[PDB]
Amino acid sequence: GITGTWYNQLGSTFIVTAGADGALTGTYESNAESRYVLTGRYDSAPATDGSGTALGWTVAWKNNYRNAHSATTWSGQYVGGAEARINTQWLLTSGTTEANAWKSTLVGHDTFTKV
Amino acid sequence: GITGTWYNQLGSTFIVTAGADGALTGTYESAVGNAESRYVLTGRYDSAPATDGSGTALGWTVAWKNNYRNAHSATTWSGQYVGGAEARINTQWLLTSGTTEANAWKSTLVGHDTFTKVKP
Amino acid sequence: GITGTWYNQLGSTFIVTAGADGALTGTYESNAESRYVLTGRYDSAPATDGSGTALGWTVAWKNNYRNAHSATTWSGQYVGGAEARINTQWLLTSGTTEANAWKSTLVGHDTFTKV
Amino acid sequence: GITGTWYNQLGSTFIVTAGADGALTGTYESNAESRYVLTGRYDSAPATDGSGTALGWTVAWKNNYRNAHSATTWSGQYVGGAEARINTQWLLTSGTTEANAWKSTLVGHDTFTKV
Repeated sequence: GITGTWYNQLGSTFIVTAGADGALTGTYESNAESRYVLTGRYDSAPATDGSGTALGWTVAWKNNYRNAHSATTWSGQYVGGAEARINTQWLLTSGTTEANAWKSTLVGHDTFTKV
Repeated sequence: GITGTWYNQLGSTFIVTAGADGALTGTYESAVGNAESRYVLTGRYDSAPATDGSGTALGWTVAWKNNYRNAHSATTWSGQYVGGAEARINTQWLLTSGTTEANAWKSTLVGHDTFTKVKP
Repeated sequence: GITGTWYNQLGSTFIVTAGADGALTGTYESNAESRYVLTGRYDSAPATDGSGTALGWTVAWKNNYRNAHSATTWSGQYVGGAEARINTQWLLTSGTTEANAWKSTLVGHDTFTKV
Repeated sequence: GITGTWYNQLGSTFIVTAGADGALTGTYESNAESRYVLTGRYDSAPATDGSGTALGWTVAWKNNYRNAHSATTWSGQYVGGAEARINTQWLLTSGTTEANAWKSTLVGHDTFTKV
């Protein structure tokens, strides 16, 4: 259910492959200058009680064309069915001086669908 | 650099290699939770940081499944590496477990971890 | 506009009053047994550029009938519009021993409406 | 144990009174130009088994002198003993337009002591 293309409400698109040994690999896009590498892990043997599938991934916003000196991690779960969804919470950290560290990390949430 | 052996305040061990391409790969060995032995990790970092004395942004994930156990959960650390006399990595983390829908409101824990190359 | 009766996605109900110099007061519910006191603050003089109104509140989960030994804080903003709404992120801390402190705090998000 | 003056490691002070009813009230000193009102709640009947006492508070960053159009909430626990402390996680939310609501909320942590 996870392998494929997922869309968020803000435009963003991501293409993942879920490997047989819990690897997640792919790209995150919004054109070439907006494409970034992703890598992650997921539970390759979830429960059967109807629970969701735990997963996580990271993006560092540096590519061949620009560098924001920042990285985002998403933590969440995959819910299959007709309205398959991935529900997440995320953290985005910027590199800062020690003086500015207190304001280095944003938090939020995202929901991704297959359509 | 980031490449090396790291320890957190709880005696957890993080062995990591930083690739020239911004890739992070390694093994995590925990001190707390449903955990035994090493788990695989993967992440990304900024391979061309600011020169201004800023930190190096980075992040990684562990899914808590190995050949010994499975806790149906994953943790993501997001933070920065600061070099210097005392090198450390400062992170915030999120831990999400699989849950039914009725219980998803309590599926995520939040916390912070500090890693150093010296074991406490 | 902030004064009134609000509802979240899960069926919970919160009645508040916004005071003249930024005080928030009221009760949260989900039967008297499930009724709890809330207190907080808001920006009593927001910007005029279209920005929302920042606020926060706290509830400790103890009343005359029940005590979970825990507390939640909500941090967010009020937005006036077609549907006035308050979007929040929240933190819930449980009293734990020091060995269990690493797992004492949950994070989530909630959206309230007058409907 | 909670009533009193508390310090963090970045030059911030707060003075709090803990009421019999579970009320927290006081002032947060980030010069009167820098003093802001605080309000919160705490568990007025904790466990005696070594657990900390759950609590939370809010400061909206407006006083009679300045206004940052934002609010911080602290969620954590009080731990007594010779080295008493209050361990917290916080969220700071700023007023933003809808277009910038993804970047409205910062997350962090802080530890307060009696000295």
